[PDB]
Amino acid sequence: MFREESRSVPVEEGEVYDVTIQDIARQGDGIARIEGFVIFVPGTKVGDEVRIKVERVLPKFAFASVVE
Repeated sequence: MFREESRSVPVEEGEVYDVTIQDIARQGDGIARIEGFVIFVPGTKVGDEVRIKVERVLPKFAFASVVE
């Protein structure tokens, strides 16, 4: 981009959100796509509504786990 990225992202490392697993990648990774940003929550189900702890975030995708 010609414009610098402000890095204004939805999620940061160490956060928790009440998300619904809308999609799943073939392996068991729940895809929480917030505005298009793909957060992987391994070990979930389609339609599963859980509090995910976003452990860490990468420039292309985020990792989170279910803390019930």
